[PDB]
Amino acid sequence: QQMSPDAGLELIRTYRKEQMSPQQINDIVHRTITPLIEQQKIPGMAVAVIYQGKPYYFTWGYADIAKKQPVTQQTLFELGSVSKTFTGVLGGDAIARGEIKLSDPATKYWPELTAKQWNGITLLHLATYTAGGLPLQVPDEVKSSSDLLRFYQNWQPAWAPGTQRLYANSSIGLFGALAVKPSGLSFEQAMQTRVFQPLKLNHTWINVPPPEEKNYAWGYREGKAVHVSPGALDAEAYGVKSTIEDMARWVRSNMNPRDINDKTLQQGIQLAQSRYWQTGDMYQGLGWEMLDWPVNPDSIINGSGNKIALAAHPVKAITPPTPAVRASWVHKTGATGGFGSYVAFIPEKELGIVMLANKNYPNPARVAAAWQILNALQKNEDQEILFLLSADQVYQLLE
Amino acid sequence: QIKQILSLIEQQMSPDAGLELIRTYRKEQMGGGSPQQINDIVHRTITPLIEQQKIPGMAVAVIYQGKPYYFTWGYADIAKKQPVTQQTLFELGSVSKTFTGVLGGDAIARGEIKLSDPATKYWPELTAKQWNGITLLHLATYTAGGLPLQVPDEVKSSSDLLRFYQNWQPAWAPGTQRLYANSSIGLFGALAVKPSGLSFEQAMQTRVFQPLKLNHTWINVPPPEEKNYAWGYREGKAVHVSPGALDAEAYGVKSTIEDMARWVRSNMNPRDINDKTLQQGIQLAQSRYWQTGDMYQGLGWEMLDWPVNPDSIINGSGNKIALAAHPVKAITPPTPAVRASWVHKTGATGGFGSYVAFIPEKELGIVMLANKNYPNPARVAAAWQILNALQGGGSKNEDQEILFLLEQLKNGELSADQVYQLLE
Amino acid sequence: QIKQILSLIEEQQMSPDAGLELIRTYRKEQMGGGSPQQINDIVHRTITPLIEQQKIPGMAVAVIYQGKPYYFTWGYADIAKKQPVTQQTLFELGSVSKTFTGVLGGDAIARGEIKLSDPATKYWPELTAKQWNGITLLHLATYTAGGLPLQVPDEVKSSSDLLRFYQNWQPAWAPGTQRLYANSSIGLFGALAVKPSGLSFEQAMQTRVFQPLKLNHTWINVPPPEEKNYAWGYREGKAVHVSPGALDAEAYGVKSTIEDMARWVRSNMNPRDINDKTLQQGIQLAQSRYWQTGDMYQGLGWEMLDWPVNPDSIINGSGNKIALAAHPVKAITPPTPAVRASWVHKTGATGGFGSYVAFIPEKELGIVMLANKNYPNPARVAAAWQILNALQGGGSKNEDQEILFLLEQLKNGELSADQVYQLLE
Repeated sequence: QQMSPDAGLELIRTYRKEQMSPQQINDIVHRTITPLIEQQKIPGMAVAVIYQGKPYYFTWGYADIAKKQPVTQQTLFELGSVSKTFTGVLGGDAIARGEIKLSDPATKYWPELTAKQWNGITLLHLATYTAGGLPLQVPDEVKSSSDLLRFYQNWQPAWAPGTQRLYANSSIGLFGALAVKPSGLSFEQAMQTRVFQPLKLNHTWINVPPPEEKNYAWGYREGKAVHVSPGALDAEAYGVKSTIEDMARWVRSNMNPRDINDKTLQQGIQLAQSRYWQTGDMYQGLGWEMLDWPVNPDSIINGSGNKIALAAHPVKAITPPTPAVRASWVHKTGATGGFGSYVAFIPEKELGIVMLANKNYPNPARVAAAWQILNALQKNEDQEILFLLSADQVYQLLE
Repeated sequence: QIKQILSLIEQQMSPDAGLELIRTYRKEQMGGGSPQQINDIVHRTITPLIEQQKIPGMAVAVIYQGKPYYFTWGYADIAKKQPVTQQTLFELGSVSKTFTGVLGGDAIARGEIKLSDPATKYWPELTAKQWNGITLLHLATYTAGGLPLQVPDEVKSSSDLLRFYQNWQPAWAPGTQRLYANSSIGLFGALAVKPSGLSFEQAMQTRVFQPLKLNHTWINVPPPEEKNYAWGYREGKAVHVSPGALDAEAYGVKSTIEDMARWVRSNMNPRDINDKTLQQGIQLAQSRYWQTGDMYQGLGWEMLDWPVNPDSIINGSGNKIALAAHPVKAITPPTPAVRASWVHKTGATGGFGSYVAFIPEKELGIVMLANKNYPNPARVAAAWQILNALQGGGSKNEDQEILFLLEQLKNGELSADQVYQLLE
Repeated sequence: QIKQILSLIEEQQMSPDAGLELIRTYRKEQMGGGSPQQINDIVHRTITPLIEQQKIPGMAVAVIYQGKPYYFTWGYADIAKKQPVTQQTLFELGSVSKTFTGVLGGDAIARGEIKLSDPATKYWPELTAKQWNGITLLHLATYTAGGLPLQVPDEVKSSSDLLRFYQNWQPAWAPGTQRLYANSSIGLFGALAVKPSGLSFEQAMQTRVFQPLKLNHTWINVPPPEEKNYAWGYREGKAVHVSPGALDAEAYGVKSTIEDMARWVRSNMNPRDINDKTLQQGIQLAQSRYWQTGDMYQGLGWEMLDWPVNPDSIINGSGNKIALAAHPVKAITPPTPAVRASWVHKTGATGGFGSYVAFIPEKELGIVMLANKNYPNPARVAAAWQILNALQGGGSKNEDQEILFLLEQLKNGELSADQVYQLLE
């Protein structure tokens, strides 16, 4: 209608979505996840779908196989690396609280850290895996604070900071450990009072209280029931346990920060999705990873595979950090020895999905299934409409 | 009341805190920021500056608690016996860059550019190998690798300019040294307006000047305004800034003391601006991108942590230091505009000397326009004297040693009564 | 049409003079007209070659047609500053200031403060020399005192220095016999005419001429907030301003804008619209005819010729060879009241400014030419004559006398309507 093409593209997408609380949600969730459960031999799965700001939960399988215990909406799964999204957000909170700057060097908060190669390494580098070759894991022998200080003072980098991005638990682990030092609280207390309790995530635990071990599900690796074994900085990197309800609340909160009474935590949620680095079509936030939406499905699917996600890539400093783009695919994979988790959402379209499973199955399957689900819920061939914006030529070129 | 400050000086009084408070209580004790005290300190500082530096004419604006106070001396045109007035136009010189920076900032807030974009993105014909890793941020912050202080006077065409930049040999890698230069930020300003389709003068007019009602600020003085365009004076001769390549972006703005007071006010409190991308633009222009000594580089503006070491800004304004190369550490990501800052910029032409400096949290500011190019340390020293006196304190030795007395009351030792007896 | 005019003249209903004037406007509008376009055309076509020929940096011209002003600007008030001449630019009027001085004197007469027939020594008793016995204010105002010098000497720098200057002066002629243009004469007249008021000349001029006429940008001393409009004068390429001198305010020291000067010319054309009664009578007295020299009449500052004029006479007579020479005067006793059918004008100059003012009151026509270079008088008077004549119809004294003969016979008999029509066409 002689229209401004800008609104024409997106609004056309929304009408195409109006074509099809759609119980279709139940349909596509079943048609996508059931072949995934059967195909991957997944003992139990909890899946939450956020549609129009409202959660719809779906539970399959056993939380405890030998005990015939079913996965309920109160089952606790090991979030694994998804924990980082919390850490990041907590870090963001500190930034909003005026306690830290990402541009600050790490040693400003660990004074006892004095090795020469730690002079140009900043909290941003630790939070974004861009410190220059921190190992993917803290060594098992690290069991004390002086053991940890000994590990980092004797770490020798591969690269100069800000040049390379290597996914590592020690990087954002130390980031989380440092971001709370100006608070006075420990990491557990800080996360509990500044993130969990303000969002009323009342069954999300860094340490499962024994009165709650009944809901702690078993993870299954090679048929044996496993739980994540303790480690150093585990709370910052991979040691959060939550229920599908609390995780659905987590996605709701990371899509609509303007609904949170906490102002500092709101700005922190916004800062965790800021675009600090670029690699390919992926932007690195604080814990979260972002892409532009619409997105290339084979790119996020093949990019989720550990063959790529663990490989070091060079980064482009985005100055200033691009504020939280709503036309984004915000996601994070998680996994422990026995669990497999995935969180992905598109904030502009108010859409989200959480997928918790007590078996660690490959990330490409999770990103693939989530892409099929959220995809059918509403392409680059479509964006040819922006170039196509006469009336009969459009209606006929579509029909 | 002062006894309550002393008794508070416990963890109920910080490093600064009581220094600041005793400063404003000393302000209350002397005058108290009277519209008379302003005139008094401004005269006792600027008058000897004028007589010593042999400054033909001068205008000074003092922003105190967000209110402008204008002051005029001397002659805009010596021969014509024309006095400096509040409608007199001065050549801002390098202070023009504060506009360019802000304009650049606005472009960022519009999503038309990113400081991390490469220079070659907006000028593809810039094909030399040395331009490969150079970004708009490098150009805006004098960190491209050693661009020259001036664009040569003989650069007078587009091809002359292209050849100028192609033939430039960097002395350093991008992002490692700060060397102040008109070619750097000038090129930045010229590039930042290309996605808007406007000329630099038109973008500046419609995006900065007009939203701020800067109705007597010009890149090109229109003919009916030439009567207010003051003469610059270099060695007794009347002079005006000649046209040059990229002058509009680097040193070609002309303004009045009123418009300059409104500029400083707008950069102190962008929250009163209807234009949103201009407000964010100011915010980005006062962001801290690099650090050198105790100095942070914004977009045109330069910022120090407040309170500031007077000897550092005064000595650092001299051209032996201000124009030298210095190493930079990147502030990545850039810190947003810190209100506890001393934000300033010097400017000059052949025959004009100007300075602008403000402290945003204290709502304090000063503009100094003069039609002679006199040394920077004199300008920054006078400005520090005025702003220091007006904010409460006096003498750097008195500030350090009074901070010492308060630290003594903190570490027991001095204890309320003896501190007070020493102070009164 | 002309037919209506000739028939009306046959019917006694019109004077041959009114026939002459109306016919003048008719053939004026036959091809050109009194449209604001004819003004623009003749002004451009006259002043542009004047500026290009005389190498004039900047200029302002006001043309008053039927009491309305039309302004024109060229060039630069400040060359170096690239500052254009505008309607707020201040020029140095030079000797045109005398027209103000005269009018002020007239106002003084209308106030009953002075008499032109009083001796000068009455208002300056300390002037005790013998040669001052028969010299009156009229003599000083009209350059007929007996040979006062063109200039007051530069070494005259105090009131007593001035007294010594006038006491030791040697007259070459008896009062009332020769006209010698001189700043000392009318300058002394202006200084004396304000003495009974107790005001200074600057104060009397400000409150009694400038302020009643709303001449709000006319100055004897340019105040500091106005120096930005005070144009530079240019003499041999250098910028110059008129230096202070004895009696400068009375003789050549006024600065004005093209607007204020347009109001000055209108005020002298139609004083009948001025609330200030004594200023109105003062203007009228300043255009009275006190002496005759050739075809020229001397007023108070203003000089008058009968309109229409022989152009070569005003052009040639404006040159300094004649204008500064001594010429004998015939006394017009008593002075003729201000003749509206006159060419009333005055030239003025300083080192770096050249100005000219000329108006015809009966035709409500006028021109002001202010320029920041001192170029010869005949060029100014020629330009003004071309413009005003063109705007008035075509003129010429011989022509008007011929048409007046045909119209006189029209009122008598001899010709009759269709005759005069045929002879005119």
